[PDB]
Amino acid sequence: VSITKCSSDMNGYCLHGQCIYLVDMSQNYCRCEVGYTGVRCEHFFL
Repeated sequence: VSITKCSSDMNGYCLHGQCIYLVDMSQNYCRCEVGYTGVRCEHFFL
C-alpha cells in the first residue's frame, strides 16, 4: 500500500475517478468509478 494523490494541472486523463500516484511504479494511477465500461473512466455503459 504505497500511493499518493495528485496536484493541479494533473487531472487530464481520468474524468470519473480519484487521482493517485504509484511509488513502486512512478506513474499516474487514476481509479475509475466501479461501473464504467473502460479502464479510463470516460464513457458510462450503464
